[PDB]
Amino acid sequence: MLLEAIFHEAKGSYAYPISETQLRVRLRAKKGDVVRCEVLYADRYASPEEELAHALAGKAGSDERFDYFEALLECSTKRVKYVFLLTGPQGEAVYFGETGFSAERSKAGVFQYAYIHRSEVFTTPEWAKEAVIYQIFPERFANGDPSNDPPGTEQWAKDARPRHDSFYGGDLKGVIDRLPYLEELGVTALYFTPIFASPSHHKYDTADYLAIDPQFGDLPTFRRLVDEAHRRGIKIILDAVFNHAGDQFFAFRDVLQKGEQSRYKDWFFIEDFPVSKTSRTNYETFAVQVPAMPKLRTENPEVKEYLFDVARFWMEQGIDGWRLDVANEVDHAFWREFRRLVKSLNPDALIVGEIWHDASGWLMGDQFDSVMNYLFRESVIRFFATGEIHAERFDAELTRARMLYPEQAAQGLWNLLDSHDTERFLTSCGGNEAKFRLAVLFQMTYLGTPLIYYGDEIGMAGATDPDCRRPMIWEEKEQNRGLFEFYKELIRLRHRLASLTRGNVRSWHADKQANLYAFVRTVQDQHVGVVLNNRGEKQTVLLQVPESGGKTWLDCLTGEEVHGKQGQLKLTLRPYQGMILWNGR
Amino acid sequence: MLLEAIFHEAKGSYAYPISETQLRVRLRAKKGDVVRCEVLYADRYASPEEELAHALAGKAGSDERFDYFEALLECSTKRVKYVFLLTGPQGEAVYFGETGFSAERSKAGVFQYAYIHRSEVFTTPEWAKEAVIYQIFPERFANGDPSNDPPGTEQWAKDARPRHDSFYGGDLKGVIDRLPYLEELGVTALYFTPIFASPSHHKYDTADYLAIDPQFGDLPTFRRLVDEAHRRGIKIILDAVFNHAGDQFFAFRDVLQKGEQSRYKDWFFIEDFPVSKTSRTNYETFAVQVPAMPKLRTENPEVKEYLFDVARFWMEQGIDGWRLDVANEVDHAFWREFRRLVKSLNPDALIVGEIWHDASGWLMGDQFDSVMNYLFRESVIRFFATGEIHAERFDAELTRARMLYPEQAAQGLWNLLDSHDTERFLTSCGGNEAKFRLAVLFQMTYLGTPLIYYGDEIGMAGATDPDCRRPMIWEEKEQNRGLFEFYKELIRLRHRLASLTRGNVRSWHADKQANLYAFVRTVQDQHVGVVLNNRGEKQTVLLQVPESGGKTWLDCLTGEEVHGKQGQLKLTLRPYQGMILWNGR
Ligand SMILES: [Ca+2]
Ligand SMILES: [Ca+2]
Repeated sequence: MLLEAIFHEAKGSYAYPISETQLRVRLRAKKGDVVRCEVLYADRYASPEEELAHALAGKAGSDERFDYFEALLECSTKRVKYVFLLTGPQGEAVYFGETGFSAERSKAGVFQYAYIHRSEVFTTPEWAKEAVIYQIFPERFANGDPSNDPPGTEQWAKDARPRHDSFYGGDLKGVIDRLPYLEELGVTALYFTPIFASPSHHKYDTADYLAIDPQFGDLPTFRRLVDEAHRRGIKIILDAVFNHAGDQFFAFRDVLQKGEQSRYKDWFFIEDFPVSKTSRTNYETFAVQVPAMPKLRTENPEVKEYLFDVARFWMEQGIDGWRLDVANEVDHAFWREFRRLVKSLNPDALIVGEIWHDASGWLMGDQFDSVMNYLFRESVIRFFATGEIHAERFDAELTRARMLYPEQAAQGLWNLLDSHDTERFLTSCGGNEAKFRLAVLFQMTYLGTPLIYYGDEIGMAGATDPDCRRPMIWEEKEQNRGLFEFYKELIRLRHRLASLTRGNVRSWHADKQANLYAFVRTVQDQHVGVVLNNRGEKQTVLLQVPESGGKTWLDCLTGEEVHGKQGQLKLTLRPYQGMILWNGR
Repeated sequence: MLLEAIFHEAKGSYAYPISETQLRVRLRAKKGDVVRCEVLYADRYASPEEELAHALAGKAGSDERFDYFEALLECSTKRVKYVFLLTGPQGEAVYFGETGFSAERSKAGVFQYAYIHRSEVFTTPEWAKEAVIYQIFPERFANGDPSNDPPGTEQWAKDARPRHDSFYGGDLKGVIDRLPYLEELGVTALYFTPIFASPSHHKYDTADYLAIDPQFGDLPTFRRLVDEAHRRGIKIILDAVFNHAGDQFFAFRDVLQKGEQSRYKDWFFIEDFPVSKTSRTNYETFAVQVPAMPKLRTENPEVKEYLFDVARFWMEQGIDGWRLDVANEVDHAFWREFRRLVKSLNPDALIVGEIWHDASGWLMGDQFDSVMNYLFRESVIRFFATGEIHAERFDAELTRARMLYPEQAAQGLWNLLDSHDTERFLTSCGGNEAKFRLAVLFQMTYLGTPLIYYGDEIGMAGATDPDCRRPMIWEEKEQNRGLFEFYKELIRLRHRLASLTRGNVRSWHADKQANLYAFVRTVQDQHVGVVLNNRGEKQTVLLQVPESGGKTWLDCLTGEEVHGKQGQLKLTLRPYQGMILWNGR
């Protein structure tokens, strides 16, 4: 085999504990290069004469270029040393250890996970493990209070086409009045973009972190929303913009007024006084030259303490978690301490980050619980919407992403289809509902947390921002209730099948020609197979099904009963039809 | 080329800052697959059409199977996105980015280092970058006070052969009395194995963390050692055993007495009660069933606070650093907070760990400054002492180890030849002094911090523990002063040749037949080439020396001047001779 292509490291995403006495280990090798991967291990202080325990590393998956092997090590001493025994297609074997590769075990050396501390076991909120989150863009969801509308608010109608500076009056009172709707839909949590006091239309340039923006509501109303959502089994997640503040932030205005005499000049990154200009600025800001968004020096103990107080304040209001904005630009220590604070106040508070690149540095268990799965969105867009990639590529992309982080993170990644910053998925699908539905079916049965962008469930459409921010369609006759019932049904299924929320994922079938992809979700003895016919043609396929997993399945969407003959399952799917096969266990 | 063997990650040892505006990036590829590696980068918010910056990545080295390329990205904005352009032997142009490999730059995507915070720039003590440490085993270095000698103390003679339970009377006063000797040698720091109060001979089972063991001295004496050492330019490093305490430790004694009602039960890992008995252990200990060494629950904030107080106490006594014992079995948060405490009290205090496996998880810059370089010892033992490996293999092992961690850690790793737990290095060489000297010449000119085991500088020999712990030889007649002068000379050169303490390392020549290895240490315009003729034969070697780095060199050990002709340097080395060639810059 090709030894230079084989990889493992005793940490990060390749070695991490799932409990105090169990260590998961993963290894990658060029696809097809390794046929068998076994792990020989023992306590780090074990005598050189004792027998080593054995652990077979099953092939957890494979992407465009690699095969991924995964094993679980039982380490009652919480300390383990181990070496891999690798076998190729032609029977050639080799030991792989920290020292390197060798036909002799001793010369391969041994990898070591020094000690498994209970406090370092990646732990996430149980409720987030089976949640369906709904993204609320406040200004455009529901206008429950006309008296707080910004001046110049435009009419709330389906034919409305939003302009960058448009206003429709969406607010918290509206969300409250519409909680019955969200409850009927079945969402378990609401995620809000920024809602704190700000002079702009977007609110990403915070003026007051301790107040709800007047156009959206106030503290008493927010408290009411939290309470009303909670009794309906709906949690509240707020967006925290801690990387930078608005130029109206008390600390910044003070600096603008006193210059180098400000007690807060060091809460920011200023090059030289006086501090200001139009399109030009002597201080660091979000992105490039954004005057209204001065970057905060979170490394400053005072800044950090202040933001922590902000976090305490909202959590005292009863919120259930945070979505962090531009989190990759605030330091790690802040995030490690943020987590300690947050979890001490509420062990079930969720911490989600938004990083548009490999987020492994924030997903080891000491910082965020998860991040936005932009990779999922990209794979779903190109597979279901644009048709730029086929089923096998879709499979590879999905798998590569899956292997990026420890299972505790991957399990809670927010899998979005779109956002207030993208065109709506329906529009990406060129208005084709059959394509849109297949994507939703996949979204609701795949590994991760489904995130619904407001209005998508009733068939809203729209080009990218600001056209994706049209006012929510509330007139029942103008909503797509067929789609709505589809989401509701899929959501009910996700909650009834433990596999869909807490199961692992394995590719079941991938055909680039028929463009059919199938995968299986598994937990204990339960298996739920999902078959996706992503083609505008009726197609027949033969899936492999060794009798050990069962020989009878029920399509949870139609009630049809299918049977495997001699370890094979023949299926005929209608155009863009998706089946959710439950093995009855 | 083998794409599955190419590696990089935007963190850890492959992407890290050396300053607030400079990011070092490294890439690994199968040896020979890549002949040219360039990096195209820009600010993360740069417009798609803006011109990308260029940085050529020079080949930093090669080990058994891979080439390692390194580049320095200039990032004024402290935010950077980048993609590699790899050129193969046949001129194939391959782009490599977060997305993957592609012939098109856009499809390869881009790696991203979101933000460079000054607090995350790995920083180590300046004095430690050019230090020469001396390991003192207190019981055997010098007996300055017989009144504290334990009963049964044996004769202090060169012909003494220690037994497991022998006693010779070494103490702190002794060290003070011998400071003139240590100052002459030129050592800048003293590292002590455990010296706190303990009932055993070894003292790894701590009875009182706040007291010097009576047989070694008292607090007033320790203070005198700190002050006297300091005025001699010698710092003091203590061994901290925070993973476990002794069964005589007050908290544990209390647990053994009050059991379930003990205020300190959660300070340890207790299975059941009664707390203990002879030959039976119901509590976790260091290693396996070591009743005298109960593991401390450093995750317990009370234990943490107590150990931190211990650290505060000794630092108040003016010590300059800590060598951690069994550090990999104490949690990371404890080490991160420990570093924060230590550096806040004394930014120049050093923190060294002892981990017998990849220690990258502790060498990112937020925990330890360095660790013991056991890989260095293994390589020099096989290359210089036993002859198990040749020059090219030696080159490989060195290079591989060098690429394990960020440069700030590699630069300060403790390069030891032996220890109180191993046979003496001279003995490893079978008493061959010529071999011993070449290894020391190497130790004193290589990347890292030279650690001298007490007595090696005057020719002491010995089998492994306890024979390596013989009474220091203080009779000038019995000391190998020739060797002593050799050590003094090398330490002197190390101090005046900046490239030897702060320069990078680059293999210059490696030949498995002649068993000759040469490397170059570089800092700015200064180059110091070390040529090691590790063979019992006078040999001639032709080294490549492109005129850009100089045409004339001075061998700092002989005063011999050598000249290059047409980009080549002809050298003739005697058996086991080493040359230290300074380019006069
Ligand atoms: Ca309103
Ligand atoms: Ca004594």
